[PDB]
Parts: sequence; C-alpha cells; structure tokens
Amino acid sequence: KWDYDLRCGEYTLNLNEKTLIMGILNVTPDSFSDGGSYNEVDAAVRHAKEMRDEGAHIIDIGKVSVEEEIKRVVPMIQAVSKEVKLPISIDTYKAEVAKQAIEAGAHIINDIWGAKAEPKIAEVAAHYDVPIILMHNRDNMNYRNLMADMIADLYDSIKIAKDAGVRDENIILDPGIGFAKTPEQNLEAMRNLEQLNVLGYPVLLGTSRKSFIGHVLDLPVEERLEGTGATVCLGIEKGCEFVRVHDVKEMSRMAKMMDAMIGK
Amino acid sequence: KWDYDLRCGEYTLNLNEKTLIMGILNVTPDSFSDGGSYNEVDAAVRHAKEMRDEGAHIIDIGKVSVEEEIKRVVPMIQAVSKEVKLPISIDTYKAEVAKQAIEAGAHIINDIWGAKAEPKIAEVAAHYDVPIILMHNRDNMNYRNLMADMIADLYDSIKIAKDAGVRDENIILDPGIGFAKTPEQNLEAMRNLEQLNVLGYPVLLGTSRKSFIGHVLDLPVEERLEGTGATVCLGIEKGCEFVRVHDVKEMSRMAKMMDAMIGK
Ligand SMILES: Nc1nc2c(c(=O)[nH]1)N=C(CCNc1ccc(C(=O)O)cc1)CN2
Ligand SMILES: Nc1nc2c(c(=O)[nH]1)N=C(CCNc1ccc(C(=O)O)cc1)CN2
Repeated sequence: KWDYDLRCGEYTLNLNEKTLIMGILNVTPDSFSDGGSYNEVDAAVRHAKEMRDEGAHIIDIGKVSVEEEIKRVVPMIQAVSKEVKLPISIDTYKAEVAKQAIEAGAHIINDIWGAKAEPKIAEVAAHYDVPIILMHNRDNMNYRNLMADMIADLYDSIKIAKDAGVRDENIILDPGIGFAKTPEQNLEAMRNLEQLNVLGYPVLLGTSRKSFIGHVLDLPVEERLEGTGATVCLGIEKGCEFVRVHDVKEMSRMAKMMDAMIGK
Repeated sequence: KWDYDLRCGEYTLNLNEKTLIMGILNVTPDSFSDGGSYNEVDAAVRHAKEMRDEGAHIIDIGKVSVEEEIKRVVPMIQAVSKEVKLPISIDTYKAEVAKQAIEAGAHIINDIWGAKAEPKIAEVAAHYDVPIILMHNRDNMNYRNLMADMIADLYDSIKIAKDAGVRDENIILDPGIGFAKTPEQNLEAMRNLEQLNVLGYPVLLGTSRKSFIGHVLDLPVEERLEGTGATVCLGIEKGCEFVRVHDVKEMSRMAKMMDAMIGK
C-alpha cells in the first residue's frame, strides 16, 4: 500500500508490515536541577530500555524558556540515542530547540502546532532532512465543520512544510486529540478519522490516557487503559499508522491483534 | 435502528442503547459431587454477583450424560436466577436439557449447534417463547467460501428455528469463533463480520481468551486480555450486539468506549 519507507538516519520504518508504536517517555523533572542530573536521566534511560522491551518502535521525548528546554532535553536525547537502538522523536514546537535535539541525536520531529507555531521549524526539518509530524491545533474552537476544518487546517501546515522544502515522504499527520476540541468534538473526530486518509500521508493518533476517555467512561488517568484500547483499535481499522501511547506492553498487544484481523 | 426489544421474561434488553455484555459463568466442578454442593454453587453465585457489579447484562451458564447436566445445572440456574437480578442464558444443545433449565429459571437459550444438533430444541424455544442464539458450527472444515458458507449454514439454522415457530424477534446470530475453523479462518471471519448483518438479526460474538488470539500473539490463556480487547473492539464497529466475555470489568470498559465513538 505505501510504497515508501520512513528512512530516518540509521533506521527505517515500514508502513505496510504493522502498526508502529510510539512510546511516551514521561519526563519526570528532577526539580533541584534544570539539566542532566543522574537520577533524571538514568530514570529516563531505564524507561526507554523498558519500552524497547515492550514492542515500541520509536521513543517520544516531551510558558517556559527555550534555554531550559535545551538544557532539559539535549543531554537526555543523547543518553537514550546512544543507549537504545531505536529512532527517537522530539516533542517541540520551537525551531531553536528543534535544531539542538536533532543535533543531540534526535530523529523525527513531533510538532503540536504543525509548523504554525514557529514556521522556522519546517526549514530545519528540510535541512536535516527528517520526518516531521504535523498536528491539528488552534487557539479557539469554532468550527463550521469539524472534519472539513481539521483537514483544511492540516492542509495549511503541509503548505509551510512543503514550501520550506519538506519532501512528501517525510510528512506525517496527527489529528491532535484533546487539542482545541470539546470532548464531543474528540469523539466525532475519532468517528471520522478515516477521512484523514484522502490526504495521502501516514496518520499517527495520540490518545493514551486522554481526558475524553474520562469524560465518557468517568474514570481517571490511572484507570484509562481500556479506553486507550478502543481508541487505538478503532484508530487502527480506520487505517492509521502510528499510535502514541504510554502503556506499551498492553497497547502493543492490541496493535498486533487488530493488525492480524484487518490483515495488515 | 432495531425497533424491537429483547423481551425476555421479567427483563428486556435494548439494542440501540449500548453493546450488551454476556458474562461467562465458569462452571468449576466440585468433582466429589455431580450436583448442587454448597461450594459448587456459592462459588458460582459469588461470581455472577461480581459480574452483576462489573457491567455485565446477562449471565451464561455452561461425551457426557444428560442426566448429569441436569443435576449439574438445574440447581445452579435456580440460585443465580433467584439471587441475581439479570437474565440468564443456558449453554446447551440438548432439548431435554433446554426444558429443565428454562423450567429452573433460565432466560435465553444459547446453542453451539444452532438447532442442528437436536432440532427439538427450537420447538422448546417456540414453546416457552424465548430468545435463542444460533451458532455457526460443523463437523468438517471444507469451505468453498468461508463467509458465503457460514451465512449459508447459519441460514439452515434459522430454517429450523422459524419452521418450529420461533419469532424473528427472538433470534440471535453467532458466527461461532473457534468452531470448525483454522485460526486463519477465524481471522478472516473477524475481518468480515459485517456481512453477518445483511441477514437482519442481532449478532453476538464470542471471543474471550480464544486460542486464535494465542496463535497470533503467542501468549496463553491468562495473558489474552488485550487480544480479547481488539476482537471485541473490531467486533463492535462492525455492528455486533452482544459480546460474550470472561473479563467483564475490562471488556465492559472497552464496549462503552467504542459505544461512544461509533455513536451507539
Ligand atoms: N503529536 C502529538 N504530540 C502530543 C500529543 C498528541 O496527541 N500528538 N499529546 C500530548 C499530550 C499533551 N496534551 C494533552 C494532554 C491531555 C489531554 C486530554 O486528556 O484531553 C489533551 C492534551 C503531547 N504531545
Ligand atoms: N454462543 C457461543 N457459545 C459458546 C462459545 C461462543 O463463542 N459462542 N464459545 C465457547 C467456548 C468453548 N469452545 C471453544 C473454546 C476455546 C476455543 C479456542 O480457544 O479457539 C474454541 C472453542 C462455549 N460456548
């Protein structure tokens, strides 16, 4: 179906073969420090290595100053990238930040403002020639038509991407769950993911432990595994490529089961 | 969508409102007895009551002699029916058995040979006027066309049903996972559940902990929760009505999440 791979440095991800799990590195902050404390990182490396072991195929590393985020995250990318043999994605909207990460050893860029926040980002994706993820997100929540608007808004991201010079191969789409959407907006979007596909790019769907699960099911964050299940399952028969989850053990076994049913 | 309810004795189930969970009562046998030992039953009642508490809306009670099955199960139906305020379904292919159960207080009849095993069953459904579940199942596994054959075979069940005099309202369909199917047959059937719907009757899908999950994922029975997840999720967006599971807590939260996504 996809005839192209996610060439990304020393690694490459194959879209046809299986659903590709992105593991959320939870960036618990050693407050007494801004930078690479031993606990801070070890703890992070401990937790990636784990996820390596859980079936996860990429690691995600999430008003605050740039400088910090750079001292925060540049010594962290650098341990894991050097310790864990998998591609590593940065979770920033900042271009000054984007650079440093990829400079550290970061692989795929994950943006929650989809080149809108700081256009300069896209240029940097161009430059180090690396996949970027664009997310739907906005600063009000007035939609004539949820989807039609999403798909619009997504499109004015791709514009900047493609204008700055990102190859189509290096572009990924994220519907951006829990951003700028009431929890009924979130549902509808889940109901109608599949129209993200007309647009001809991989979709990554991020729903682990999200507050709409708790709106429906009425159960809080540490009891949201099952919710996350369904969103990932429906997520997938609707043809999405990556899912970005916390619970790697459990979702990884849900991916593979759907992957065998829909015959992926 | 359905304009009719599952009138079933003192109870009634509404098909539009939510996915309807059937809970597997696991009939651990006090071997030193054939009949209603105190442990035997208490243990059963302990476990239904639990499932009452887990979100489950019907209780399922599964070469061996009739007489036994009757002494086995007639004092058990009778506790739970009298202790747990929900509809209760019998898991037999025998008509002599069918009677006794419903006589005890049983509600909905679950058959794994779909009126084929002992046609007389269907007559009894007629007679006590109660829903019956028909399952696809056979005694070889040669199919020209999986589906087309399933759907055929299902149809020659409905024939007996409808001939003996079962109203269409009281008929339910089960694709019969892990019966007469290689684990690739099972997958394909899951892939193409939705064609069970042309036939115009509720579908109940039974996959909890089934061996095809373990063929795919390669994990045995007590590690099969996630598998069961996906089968139930995909199960449902494909428009099935009941799922018959062991893990009521967990699947019940997967039902409700899909139920909110597909807008059911
Ligand atoms: N590409 C991508 N990046 C992300 C995402 C996401 O879904 N996709 N979510 C993230 C979670 C942070 N924001 C939220 C956290 C929770 C919720 C909610 O519970 O609804 C909504 C938003 C962070 N970064
Ligand atoms: N209506 C209905 N009745 C049932 C079912 C079922 O799926 N639907 N399964 C049952 C499980 C018993 N048989 C099997 C048990 C395990 C497996 C397997 O692991 O593949 C296959 C079959 C018993 N009764």
